[PDB]
Amino acid sequence: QTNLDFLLQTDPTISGMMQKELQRQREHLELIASENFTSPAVMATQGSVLTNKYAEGLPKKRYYGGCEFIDEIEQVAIDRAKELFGAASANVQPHSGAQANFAVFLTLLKPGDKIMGMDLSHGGHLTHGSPANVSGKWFEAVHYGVSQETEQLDYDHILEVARQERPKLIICGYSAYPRIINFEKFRAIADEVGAYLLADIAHIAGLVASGHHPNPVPHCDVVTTTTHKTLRGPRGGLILTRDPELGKKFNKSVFPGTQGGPLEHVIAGKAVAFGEALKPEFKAYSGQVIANAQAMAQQLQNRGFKIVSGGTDNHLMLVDLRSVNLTGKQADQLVSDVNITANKNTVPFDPESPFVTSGLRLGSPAMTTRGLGTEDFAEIANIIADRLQNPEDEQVKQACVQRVAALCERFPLYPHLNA
Amino acid sequence: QTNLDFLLQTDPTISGMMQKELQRQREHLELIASENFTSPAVMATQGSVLTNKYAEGLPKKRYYGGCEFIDEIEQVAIDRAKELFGAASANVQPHSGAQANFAVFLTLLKPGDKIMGMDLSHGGHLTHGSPANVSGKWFEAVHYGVSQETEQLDYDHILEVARQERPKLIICGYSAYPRIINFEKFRAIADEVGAYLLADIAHIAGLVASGHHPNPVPHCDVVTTTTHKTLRGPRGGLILTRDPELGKKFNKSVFPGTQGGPLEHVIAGKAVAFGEALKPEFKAYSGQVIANAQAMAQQLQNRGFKIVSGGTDNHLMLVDLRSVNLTGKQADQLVSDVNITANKNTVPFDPESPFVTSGLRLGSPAMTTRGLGTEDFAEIANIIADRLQNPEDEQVKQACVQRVAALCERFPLYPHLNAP
Ligand code: NA
Ligand code: NA
Repeated sequence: QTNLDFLLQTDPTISGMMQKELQRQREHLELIASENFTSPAVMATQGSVLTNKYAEGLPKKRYYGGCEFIDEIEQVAIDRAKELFGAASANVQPHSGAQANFAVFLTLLKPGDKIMGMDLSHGGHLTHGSPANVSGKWFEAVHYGVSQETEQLDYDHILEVARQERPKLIICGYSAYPRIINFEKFRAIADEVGAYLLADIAHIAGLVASGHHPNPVPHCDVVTTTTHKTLRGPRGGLILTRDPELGKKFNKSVFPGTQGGPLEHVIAGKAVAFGEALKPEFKAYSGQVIANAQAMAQQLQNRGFKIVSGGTDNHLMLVDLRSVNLTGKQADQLVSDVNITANKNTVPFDPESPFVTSGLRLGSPAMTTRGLGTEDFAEIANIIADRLQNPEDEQVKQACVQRVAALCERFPLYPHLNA
Repeated sequence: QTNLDFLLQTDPTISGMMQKELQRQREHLELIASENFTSPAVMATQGSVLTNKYAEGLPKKRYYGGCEFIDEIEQVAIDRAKELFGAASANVQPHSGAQANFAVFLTLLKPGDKIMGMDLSHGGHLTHGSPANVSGKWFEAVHYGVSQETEQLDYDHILEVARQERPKLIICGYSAYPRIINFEKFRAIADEVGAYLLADIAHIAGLVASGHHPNPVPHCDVVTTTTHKTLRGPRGGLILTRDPELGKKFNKSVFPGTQGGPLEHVIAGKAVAFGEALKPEFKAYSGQVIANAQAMAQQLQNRGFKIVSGGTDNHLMLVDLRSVNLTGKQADQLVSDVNITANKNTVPFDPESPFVTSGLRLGSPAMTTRGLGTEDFAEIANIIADRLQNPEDEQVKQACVQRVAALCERFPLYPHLNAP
């Protein structure tokens, strides 16, 4: 008898909904740029008895008895993180990217200090100073955005904003930014104004780890990330720093500063994900992720769609829909009708509200994990274009549904589960 | 081929360590009061593909596409939590008890406001105002403690402290308090001074759910909890309230106020655990948890040990070593030497450093889940007392080891789990 058997027997309601989610993942193009398909080995750790252990503290320095094997696992996670990112220090306990960022704020700032991040509507994250988040509620948040002429960062402009605002912390790393970030220029800016510098590399962490994006670790005071976007791990957070003394302060801000017990089953999954990312295959995967995103962006452009900034150098893109006279909300609905899963997103300088938007955010990591290549991503672009150009045409609709089904059949997902 | 097979094949290092942890859980008396053994069904949800879904927002009100099935699961979790605790609102997204508490603080307080909680050394939690936690760093946290005479709360004294300090938020619910909490009296106190009232029922949530401890939901502005202590769920948090308008504000403080994406695999596990807690067997389990803790406390007292407050009304106890020639750190080590897992713990009025302590915290939930009864808990007390009374005696040590092994063999843990 298996744990899944017990679930079916004791809670058929939840068992059936979970099986429907597996089928959903199998039968949609999962183009949400922040999603991935984590490995069977990672899922095994998350389904383990490690959930039962209280392990407040750090390896060998715990507030609870019984942590001998949890300590071995968490130290492997730390050591593999330091290896994978070339970092002198790593804390693998943050529950999420948001909680990683907050522990950094607790270390470096006090309430009322000034933080500078990218405007939420230009691709910054809610935890980088949004009024609805603690970062904008308890701190003075100021913003920079992208240039209207390029739709990407203008570093001289960022320097001028920094000089005018004199923030205590500058944040770089974003949620919808398709170009390479120059961490050396951010360090030059931070040094000129005397600010701390955080890189939140959540989206791009797998590309950083594999050498397909510049590395912030030697340049920034601290690097935070999720483990679950391009890094393809379990859902959670991570704090890295080049300064090992500062890293000890970040440890104290994770626990007891902001969290209680760590999720040790998730931390075992982090160890597994970092081990996978250290293999040559992960570098090839990350290169394919970028090639696939570029193939999709280019074919969307061939079909008449505007890509914000004119292309991408990473795994994601924003489609600016003002051309096909659709909002992002409308386009997201229209692609969902043909079994394509994405999310709407404001574009820089968007005339629509954040509840409507002019953009659709698409990314390649999840379908690249399923094995799709560049020609398959050009086919995805053509399905999207066909649907959005002919939203009333039922025969185009069915052709799109069928072409999605063919892609899903060609590239099975977790075929050993509930076959 | 299973996910566990993939783990053994691709990461034998982690696979082996994880196996060792299963064996460790099987072969020790797990007396950590805040631990439990969650069910196979809960573990199945946590090991599922639900980890792949981004689901910021709320059911039917998401910022990501594709949430149709996640929305059904999270709404089942919400609905079962509301039924289980009699709450008008529930948010099942907090990643932990600490994060549930922080979302409450973000809703009710601004930095610099005054909060009042139990002193850490008297069993309050770090998130209730410790200066090492955001709660005491960015808020002015004042404290109350237990009576020196009874070693439990004196509600008239708490009232006097509240009248003098005029806190904006009073926090009740604790990490090492063995007696029933009177939430009606805490409400009377909060009302006298105009404070909000939070109950953090992390430790006792399963006893509340089963009717074996008074329910704070009708009396407090908000109730937070962990899902993984006496509630026996996956590791995570939960916010409950009697006031649905406050509930809407707590939702916004969880997301986008405090967190990003929720852990929907864990939330499916919360749904499963709440469904288990709604069944009559859970009520019987919770009554056994208390009877077992009481039996262990009573037999420790029969052996000459002191229990803070003179006994327990719930699942936990502190052995008070202030008058014994061992520290809490040593007592924890000595029981670990005979395969008993606990934690050292500060006692009220402890003369010792928090790195040393004069207490040992013990609880019944995890071994009650394995099937032990009151006579078995009396036996646990006698094993502990034998070891602590004779710390250097090697024959007693080996007898203790054998007696622990006998209990572990008689009451197996997850017997269906094999090696890959
Ligand atoms: Na502000
Ligand atoms: Na002592």
